[PDB]
Amino acid sequence: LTVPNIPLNNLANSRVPAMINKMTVSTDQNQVVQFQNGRCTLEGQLLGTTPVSASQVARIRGKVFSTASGKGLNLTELDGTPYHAFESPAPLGFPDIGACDWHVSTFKVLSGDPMSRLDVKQNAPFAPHLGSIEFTSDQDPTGDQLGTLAWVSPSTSGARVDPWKIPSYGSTVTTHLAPPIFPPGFGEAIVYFMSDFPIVSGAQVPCTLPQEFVSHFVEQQAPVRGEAALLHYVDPDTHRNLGEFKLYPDGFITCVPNTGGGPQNLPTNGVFVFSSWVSRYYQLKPVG
Amino acid sequence: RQLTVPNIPLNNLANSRVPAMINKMTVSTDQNQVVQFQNGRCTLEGQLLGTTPVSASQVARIRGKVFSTASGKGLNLTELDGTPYHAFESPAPLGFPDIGACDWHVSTFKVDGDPMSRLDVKQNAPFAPHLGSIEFTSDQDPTGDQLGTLAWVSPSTSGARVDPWKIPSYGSTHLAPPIFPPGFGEAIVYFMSDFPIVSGNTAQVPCTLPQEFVSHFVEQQAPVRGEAALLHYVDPDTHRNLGEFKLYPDGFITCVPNTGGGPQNLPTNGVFVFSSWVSRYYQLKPVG
Ligand SMILES: CC(=O)N[C@@H]1[C@@H](O[C@@H]2O[C@@H](C)[C@@H](O)[C@@H](O)[C@@H]2O)[C@H](O[C@@H]2O[C@H](CO)[C@H](O)[C@H](O)[C@H]2O[C@@H]2O[C@@H](C)[C@@H](O)[C@@H](O)[C@@H]2O)[C@@H](CO)O[C@H]1O
Ligand SMILES: CC(=O)N[C@@H]1[C@@H](O[C@@H]2O[C@@H](C)[C@@H](O)[C@@H](O)[C@@H]2O)[C@H](O[C@@H]2O[C@H](CO)[C@H](O)[C@H](O)[C@H]2O[C@@H]2O[C@@H](C)[C@@H](O)[C@@H](O)[C@@H]2O)[C@@H](CO)O[C@H]1O
Repeated sequence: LTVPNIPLNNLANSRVPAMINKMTVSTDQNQVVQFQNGRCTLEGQLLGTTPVSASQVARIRGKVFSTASGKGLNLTELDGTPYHAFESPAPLGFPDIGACDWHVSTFKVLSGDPMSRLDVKQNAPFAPHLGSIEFTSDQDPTGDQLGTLAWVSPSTSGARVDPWKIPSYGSTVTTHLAPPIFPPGFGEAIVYFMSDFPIVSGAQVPCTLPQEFVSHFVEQQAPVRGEAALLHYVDPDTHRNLGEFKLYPDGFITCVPNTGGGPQNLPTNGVFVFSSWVSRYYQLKPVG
Repeated sequence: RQLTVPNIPLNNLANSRVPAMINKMTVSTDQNQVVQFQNGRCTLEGQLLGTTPVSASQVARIRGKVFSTASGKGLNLTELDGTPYHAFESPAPLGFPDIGACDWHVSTFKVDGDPMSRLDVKQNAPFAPHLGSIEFTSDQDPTGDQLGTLAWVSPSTSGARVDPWKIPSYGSTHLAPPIFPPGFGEAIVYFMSDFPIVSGNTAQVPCTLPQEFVSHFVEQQAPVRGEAALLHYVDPDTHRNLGEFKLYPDGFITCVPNTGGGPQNLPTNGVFVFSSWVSRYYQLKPVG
C-alpha cells in the first residue's frame, strides 16, 4: 500500500469540484457521517456513488423531459450510457450534498450561450435512485444535458445549508448506500478535508478522502495487511514529520486531535506517507 | 523506482486542458501538425511544464482579485490557492486555461443570493496573464477574491471560429516547448473531451496527456531508463493487447495509425500498461 505522494493543497475534494484547503475534526467528535462520494476501501472497492476521477465529482447528465409543472431530467451515466436503477444510490458521480437546493450548470452535448442553470429541489420528485429529478431554469435546456454542481442554497427561506448531510435518494431505496462512518473512539476523531465552495446561507464542504486517494486505491488494488495503516504527514520542504494519522481499511482517516486544536492547525501543504501497518488500537501521538 | 502508467481505463481519465472526461483518442488530420499546449505537460520523471497543475480540479481554473481601471474591470491574478502569483518561469498561474485565440467565459464565486459571476474575457491587448492580470466584462457585479472555472468559449470576432488546438499569447513567457511528431511513421495521440466550444468545428478539446497520467508521473518521481517507454493498450476483461504505443520522456504518446484510421477506432475502455523501455527507433505495429 502507498498513498498519493502529493501535497494536501494539490488534492481534490471528493464531494465538490474544488481543491482541499485544510483539514479539520468535527466540532462534535462523535458526529457520524454517511457521505456517498469519496468512499472507497483501501483494497480499491468504490462505495456509494463514488467515481474514479476528480472530473466526475458532483456532476449530472440526463435527457430533458416534460413534467406536469415544467421540466425534468431522465438521468444517464456521465459518459452518456444508460443509467439503470440497480445497486448504486444514483448515477456515478451524482452529487451528495443533502437537504438543500442545487444549482447545476449544464451544456447540451453550439451558438449563443450554451449554458443552462438547472435549479433542483430535494423534494418528492427528487428520485435519483429511480433515475429522474425535476428542475426549474431561467434558460431553455433541451435534449442531452451534461453539467456540474455550481452552488447550493437553502431548501426553504431563511433556513441554512448543512453540507455534512446527504440526500434521500428516494423511496425505491431498500441498495449499496455507503455505510455510516463511526468515530472509532478512544480519543480518535475522523479527519475531514475541507474545500471553499459557494454555499449560500451555510462556507466549506467536508469530505473523508481526497479524490486522488480514491483513484490511488482503485488503481493499486493493494492487499490490506493490517487493521489500520499508519501514515505520517510530512513537510515536503524540510522533510519533517508533522503528525501521525490512521487510515482504516473501510476508507477513512483519523487522528488524535490536541484539545482546543487538531489537524486544522497543521500546514496545508504536507504530504501523507505510508509508514507501517498497525493494529486497530494503535495509539496515535496527538496532533495540532 | 520503476515507471508505470495508471491502471485506469481510458474512459475514467480526465482531460488535462478542460474539466471534462476523456471519451476517445484520435490522431490529427494533418499528422505533421505541431502543438504547444501548456497544460497536460509533464516529463516522465515528474517535472511539470508550462502551466500544468497536478489535480484535475485545478485544470482551466482562474483566481484573482477584482480591480477597477480607468476604463473597466480587471482581475489581478493569484495562484488557485490565493497565494501570490509572480512572473518568473511560467506562462501564467498554475492551471490557467490554455485555449488560445478565443473569448473565455469563466464562472466564478467570491471566496467569502446568487453567488456566481460570469467573467467574459477577450484575448486582446489587456490579456496579460504572464504579467499577472487580465481584463473582463460581466453582466454580474463580481468584487474581491474571485475563484472559478472556464465554463465555455466562443470566437474572438463575429466571423470567426474557435480552434482549441491553439494556445494563448500570454505576454518572454517561458512556454513548454512544441511537441513534434517524432518520426518513424508515428502520430501524436490526442485525448478528446466533449466541451462547450461555441463555433468550433466540433465541441471537443484535445490534450496530450490524461490528467491522471500527469499526477502519476509527479508522484512516482521515476527515473527514465530508455529513450521511449513501450505501452500496450489492454482490454481489462480479456487481457488482450489491443495496440502498441510509445510514451516519450518529454511527456507525450504516439502510435502508428493504419491508413485512414488510428486509435479513434479502438474501444474506449482499455487500460494502458507499461511493457518495456525501448529504443527511440523502435518501429510500432500499426493500430486502428
Ligand atoms: C430576500 C428573499 O426572500 N429573497 C428571495 C430569494 O431567497 C434569498 O436568496 C436565496 C438564495 C436564499 O439565500 C434565501 O435564504 C434568501 O432569502 C429566493 O432565492 C431562492 O431561495 C430559496 C430558499 O427560500 C432557494 O434557496 C432557491 O434555490 C433560491 O433561488 C435561487 O436563488 C435565487 C436568488 C435566484 O437566483 C434563483 O434563480 C435561484 O434558483 C428568490 C427566488 O425564490 O426569491 C427572492 O425574493
Ligand atoms: C445572432 C447574433 O449576432 N448574436 C450575437 C452574439 O453572437 C452569437 O452568439 C455567439 C456566442 C456566437 O455563437 C456568434 O457566432 C453568434 O452570432 C454575441 O455573442 C458574442 O459573440 C462574439 C463573437 O462575435 C463573442 O463570441 C462574444 O464572446 C459573445 O458574447 C458572449 O455570448 C453572448 C451571447 C452573450 O452571452 C455575452 O454575454 C457573452 O460574452 C452577442 C454579444 O455581442 O451579441 C449577439 O447579438
